[PDB]
Amino acid sequence: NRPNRLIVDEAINEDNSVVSLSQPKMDELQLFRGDTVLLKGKKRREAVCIVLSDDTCSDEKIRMNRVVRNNLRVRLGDVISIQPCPDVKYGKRIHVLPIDDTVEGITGNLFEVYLKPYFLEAYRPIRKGDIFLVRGGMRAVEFKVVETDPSPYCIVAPDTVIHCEGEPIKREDEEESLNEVGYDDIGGCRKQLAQIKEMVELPLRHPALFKAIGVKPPRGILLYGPPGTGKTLIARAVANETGAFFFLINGPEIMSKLAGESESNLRKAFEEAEKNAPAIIFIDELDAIAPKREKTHGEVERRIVSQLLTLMDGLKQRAHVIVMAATNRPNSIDPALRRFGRFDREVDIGIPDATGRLEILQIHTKNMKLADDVDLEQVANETHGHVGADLAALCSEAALQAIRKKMDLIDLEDETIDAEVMNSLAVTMDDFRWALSQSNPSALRETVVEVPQVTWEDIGGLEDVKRELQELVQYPVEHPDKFLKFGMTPSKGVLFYGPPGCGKTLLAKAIANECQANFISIKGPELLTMWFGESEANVREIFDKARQAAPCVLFFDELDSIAKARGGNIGNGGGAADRVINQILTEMDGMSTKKNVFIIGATNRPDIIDPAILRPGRLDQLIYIPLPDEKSRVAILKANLRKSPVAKDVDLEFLAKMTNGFSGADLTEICQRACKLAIRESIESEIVPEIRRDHFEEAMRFARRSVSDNDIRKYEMFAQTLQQSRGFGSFRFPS
Amino acid sequence: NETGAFFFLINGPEIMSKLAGESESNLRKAFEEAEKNAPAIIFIDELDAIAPKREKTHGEVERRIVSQLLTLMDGLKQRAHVIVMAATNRPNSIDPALRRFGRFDREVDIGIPDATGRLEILQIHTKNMKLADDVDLEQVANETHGHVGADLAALCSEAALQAIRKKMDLIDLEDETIDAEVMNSLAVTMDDFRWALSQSNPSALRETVVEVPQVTWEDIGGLEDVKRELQELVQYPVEHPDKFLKFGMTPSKGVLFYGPPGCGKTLLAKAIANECQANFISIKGPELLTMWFGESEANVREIFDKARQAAPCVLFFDELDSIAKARGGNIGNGGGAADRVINQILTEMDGMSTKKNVFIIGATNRPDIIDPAILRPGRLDQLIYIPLPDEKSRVAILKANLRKSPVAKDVDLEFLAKMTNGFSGADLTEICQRACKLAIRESIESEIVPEIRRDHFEEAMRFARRSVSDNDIRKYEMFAQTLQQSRGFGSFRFPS
Ligand SMILES: Nc1ncnc2c1ncn2[C@@H]1O[C@H](COP(=O)(O)OP(=O)(O)O)[C@@H](O)[C@H]1O
Ligand SMILES: Nc1ncnc2c1ncn2[C@@H]1O[C@H](COP(=O)(O)OP(=O)(O)O)[C@@H](O)[C@H]1O
Ligand SMILES: Nc1ncnc2c1ncn2[C@@H]1O[C@H](COP(=O)(O)OP(=O)(O)O)[C@@H](O)[C@H]1O
Repeated sequence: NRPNRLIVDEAINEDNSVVSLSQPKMDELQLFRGDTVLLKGKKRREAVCIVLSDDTCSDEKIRMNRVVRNNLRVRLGDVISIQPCPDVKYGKRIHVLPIDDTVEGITGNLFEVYLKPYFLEAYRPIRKGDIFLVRGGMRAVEFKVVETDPSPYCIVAPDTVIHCEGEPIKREDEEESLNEVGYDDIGGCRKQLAQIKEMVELPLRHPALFKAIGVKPPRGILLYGPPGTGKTLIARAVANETGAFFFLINGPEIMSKLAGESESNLRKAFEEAEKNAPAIIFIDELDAIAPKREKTHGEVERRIVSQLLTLMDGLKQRAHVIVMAATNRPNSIDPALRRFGRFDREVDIGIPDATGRLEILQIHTKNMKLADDVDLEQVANETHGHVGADLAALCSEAALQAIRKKMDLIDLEDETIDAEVMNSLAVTMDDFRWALSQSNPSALRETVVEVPQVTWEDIGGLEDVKRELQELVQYPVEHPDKFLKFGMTPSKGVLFYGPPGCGKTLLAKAIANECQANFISIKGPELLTMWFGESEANVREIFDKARQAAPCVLFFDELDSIAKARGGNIGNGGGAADRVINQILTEMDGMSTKKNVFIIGATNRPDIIDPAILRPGRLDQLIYIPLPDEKSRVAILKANLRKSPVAKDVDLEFLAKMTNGFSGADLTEICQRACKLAIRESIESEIVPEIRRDHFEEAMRFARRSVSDNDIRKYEMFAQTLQQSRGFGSFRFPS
Repeated sequence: NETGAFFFLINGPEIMSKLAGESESNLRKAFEEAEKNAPAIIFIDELDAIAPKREKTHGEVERRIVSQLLTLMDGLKQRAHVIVMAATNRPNSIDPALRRFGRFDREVDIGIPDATGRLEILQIHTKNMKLADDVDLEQVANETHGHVGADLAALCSEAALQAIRKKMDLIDLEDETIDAEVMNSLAVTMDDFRWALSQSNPSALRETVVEVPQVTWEDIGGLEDVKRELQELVQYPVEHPDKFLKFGMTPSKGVLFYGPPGCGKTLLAKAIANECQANFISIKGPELLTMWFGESEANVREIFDKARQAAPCVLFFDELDSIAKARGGNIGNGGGAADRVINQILTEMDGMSTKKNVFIIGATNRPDIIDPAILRPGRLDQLIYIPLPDEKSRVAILKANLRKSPVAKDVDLEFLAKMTNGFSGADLTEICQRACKLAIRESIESEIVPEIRRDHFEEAMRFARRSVSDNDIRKYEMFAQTLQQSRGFGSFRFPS
């Protein structure tokens, strides 16, 4: 038994002496809330930390940060021994000194700038011989214990004096640098990063297991994403956290060699990593190495591609090397590389969402000190087209602005800077706004994927439609047991038709938010570009991106916008079928029905929609969104007024009754006009900060009905023709 | 390995990775080495990457390698007993000079295995490990209908890796070698396979899949007149050809199906392939339209070639008029009723071998816009009209559609058929689909019973929509009577 062995895993808190344990873990080992333990690992070394309460990690695993993982020489997946230590122990004299690998540039006091704001009111239990890292001064510097009283009996106390000599010491090869790349340095990538964690955990941490079994290990991992997403960061972090010898192979570095030298350089890079097993061979750019799809210009290019292909599939076990290649675009790769044995496991790393970029900002700003009025929530929202490298550049530029506001008048003309100035240099929002306005996003044209923040509370009315949407996309994904028993497959998608500006997009986004799945949206111009551009082959890429991002919903806005541009029911001498809808149907028919992917079709002119899409099998479920009723319009305003401060004066119920033929869009622009009037009257009166009732009274003058009465009749007759519930309404069984 | 011949593997990129002139020596030395060890088999991994001399023609070394391969290929004037077997991905991606008589004449096409084929692959790849009692490979093959042989091996490996992850974490056998008393007890369950099945991306989705469909005559409701006619033109010449050559007249080349949509135009074609035990190739409307909108009509030849060497097989064209509907119809634009895709289809059908067992099935729902040039005796002369199901034809439809979902004796199927007068085959399917969806919804809602009750169909019958109205019924009937034209000669008799 020996219930003291726990699985080491990454922590969540950014502190130093923190251990995250579940309630039953301390309840089994008679451990309390505010106690200390003694973690013991390999190489005859121990560590003293503080246990904390957790409820998310696991049942029998320990969450330990990178700062303390390097102290015990224990990586992820290894096992350690934990035991309580209720013995009283105080600190008297702690002597520490940093290592010269990171102190080059520090001048002045070292206690007041790094130790005082870290050791006081913390009661961090230090251990003689441990390496702890502290952050501050827009950098990261650690410290090393060289001589102290024999451990245990080392706990920082307010009445403990600290003195240091001043010169640093050199480190050894036993410990790794804390400034390197780790799992805690990656943000905005959780679904993709977890797959890579679980994919290479066995062959790297346990190389001897695969040598004794017939299981084929994954020999190739291809990474996607626009340049700057962080593929190299993830590749280096996996190697640095799994104990594998990382070997970086740059793209242009090999191609820059002469004729025949590139072959030797690429070939010598494989056995070198094979000897240092386990190892990870990473390729920076692979589209620039083997673009053997359309280029095929030059014998040396093909020779390099063939050499790479030969060295790729020729890894018949031997060592335990895993090759992870990175590229920019999936189609820009040689198809011969995707053969089974060279590159079979495929990983797509997308642009982080709003909740992902905040983690990147927290990672990139953890070394510097910010002011109280600095919030990263608005920065992530305002930066919705940027990538991982974009935000690091934004942070660097924002940090540079603060230096410019103090270097000019202080004029520290010294060979090295002091640590007592940079700590006080707090970056404010004004520094970030200057850099945000000039940073050009590198990721704007390709489709962005989210899991939208809009929920059911933002949608007013449409209660009949909500239950229907929560009936076909949430039941097969949560309770499939009642589906395979009957032997019938679920629906492939549902089409939305009705008057424009009623919520055709809000329902699709809310159903994605509730189901916790990705959301891909295609607008009208996006569909029209591939028609006018005479290139309909881009549907396959959209469907592939949706498939491997499962679960996800495939939303097509105004699907009839391609038939409206060429007439409609009659139009020109052609019919109601074109190349883009052709390719969409072709890719939907061959789409995997067992996957969690879903397709949402939105249209405002259902009379011109091709019937070929509407058969049972592609899009059979049709839900009509009518105009909001009296109590449906009230909820629209109750949901739209949650952002702007409006007092109790405005009567929303009375406004809904007068707005009879008003769609959802009109009620939004009414509030927009009222708030614009409020802003205008505030600015004009500045030469008050609340929305009054006469604002809406004047804004109601220009209340234009976007939907007239002529199309209402057409929509209603179309709905009743497609429903056809008459005749069989009184159909009953005799006995 | 089973014939006792010395196998010599020649990789594609391995030869191309050599320098200028070294690849020639490496390829040449690989022939006499196998010749001395006769008998031997010389296998080429990738041949499209060695001799793509069809459009590439870039570089003197590439052409030199192709010419060296061609010279060493046809230069094997007996001598040894070596047989060269080359492998490639796509038939058109090969140099036509290699297909000359003497180098590569025998041609083998290996297709994607069907449902009954993938089960054997799973049994082969799982015979070394131990599975649990609740592990069945029948559903895995059905759920994996776009995967290939290597895909299923990868799926099995990934499923086996999941089981190890659930035990290595807590056991922690930190040893240089594993013990045999642990892996035997590590039984892989269905939960391990389902995780790997959901993330495995099939590599074979766009090219046409070939089967020998599992649907039989018991699944088709009614249409007894049509079954005997189908079993009359495709099963007699293939089983009893002795009475065909004696009369000196060739059998028919194909039969066209016309009628209202959703009546069984595909079920009959699949059942006639199942009964005859032959391959089935299906082409949908969008597949035909892609080669029209893409301005590339040359892909008909590949489809016909794939059908020919997969004999016996049936060539099924779904909604053949879907290409005329996209451009108008009877009048449409300033053009007529003939386009490039139908042009190529006719060109390849006229030159098709009449002695082969291949067959062509044409399906259409707007026969008025079908080009008469296809309809002459010689290409598509047999026409069979599928009318709306009658009273006793609709009962069998439900009796065949209810074989999958558990339904008690309560629901009266005979009474439902009489009220559904103007209902096609498709409407009766969606009625049952709605009823079963209601049953699933009421089971899930009541969970917070496992049988289909009678009020399920009673409520599902409210939204019974007739996909075929009355206006097109008259047009279909008048078209059928115009094409039949059996009047006038009904009382034609011989005097003596
Ligand atoms: N998801 C991320 N989390 C944290 N930092 C990131 C992320 N993505 C990129 N970065 C930062 O951007 C910098 C540049 O990354 P880069 O080398 O361009 O990645 P790639 O090679 O994948 O394009 C790195 O120093 C890294 O710190
Ligand atoms: N039912 C509704 N409840 C609340 N707001 C709505 C509703 N329908 C539309 N809106 C508002 O109208 C705006 C534009 O909607 P739009 O995308 O044009 O709808 P649709 O996709 O149906 O045309 C959205 O920002 C949304 O906030
Ligand atoms: N005669 C029939 N008997 C039983 N089921 C039928 C019949 N006709 C059609 N169906 C059902 O309708 C569904 C769709 O048929 P479909 O392919 O649209 O027919 P068609 O090719 O004639 O248009 C099929 O899944 C099939 O089960």
